[PDB]
Amino acid sequence: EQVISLGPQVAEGENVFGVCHIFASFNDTFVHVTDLSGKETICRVTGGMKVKADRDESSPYAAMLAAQDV
RNA sequence: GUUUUCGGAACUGAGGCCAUGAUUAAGAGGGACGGCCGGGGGCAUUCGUAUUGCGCCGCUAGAGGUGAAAUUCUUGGACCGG
Ligand SMILES: [Mg+2]
Repeated sequence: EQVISLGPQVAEGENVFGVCHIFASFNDTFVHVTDLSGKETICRVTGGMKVKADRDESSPYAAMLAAQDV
């Protein structure tokens, strides 16, 4: 703060809410995050976009690295 | 001449009497009816998410699959979310 124009006009006490569609199946992990509606997504990261081993895509190691980028 | 009811055999109508004549109701069966009961059967009827595909929309570089990988789908926006 300021950003500036990105993000809505907010106060100190209150906060803006989003939704994280965490599709953590086997063989991969998705930490998709969107607006409160669900359709205007903000940041989409998956486990495979970080690990290059093609087998750890659902491993816990890939899982939190993707989430922190979100 | 025979009369032969005569001997017996023939059919038919009105009677009495017979305690007048039907064992039982199977921890057999069949039925009947009463209140139910049951993912029993058939015909229609309605609902549910899911899957697949589609049309938009935002979004981005991988997605899928495997013990690992690959065939495969991917800037024609794949996968994801509405
Ligand atoms: Mg693949």
